[PDB]
Amino acid sequence: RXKQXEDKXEEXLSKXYHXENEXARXKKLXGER
Amino acid sequence: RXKQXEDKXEEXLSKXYHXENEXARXKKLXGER
Amino acid sequence: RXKQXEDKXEEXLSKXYHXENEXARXKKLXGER
Amino acid sequence: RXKQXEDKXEEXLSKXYHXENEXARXKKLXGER
Repeated sequence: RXKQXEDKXEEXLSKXYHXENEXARXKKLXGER
Repeated sequence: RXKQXEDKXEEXLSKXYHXENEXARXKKLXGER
Repeated sequence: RXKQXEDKXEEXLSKXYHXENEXARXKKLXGER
Repeated sequence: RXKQXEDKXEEXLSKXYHXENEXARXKKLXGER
């Protein structure tokens, strides 16, 4: 279903947030070199 | 260099933002099914 | 630990494989428009 | 266009390859801790 477009491309947003968050937590730790 | 940890894991942030935006724009286009 | 660099930047590989697969399966479904 | 699906979701494959490659090159460098 072009809805299951929406759900899959939220699950994009959400894992590509969890990208943002791990790759901040990349920055901070590689702050602590 | 653990600065170049920082920059690479920023370039993490910027692209995994651009993940979020394009996979928003995913949700929007695939809301326009 | 710079082992836990290794594991995290494997968990990089495994998810950015699973990127490739799902964004294949993107191409296949969006070839089935 | 549900083709521009294909092109965008190749550009998925390709940047989420360039994920795979940077996050191998993550592993190797964080091999060299």
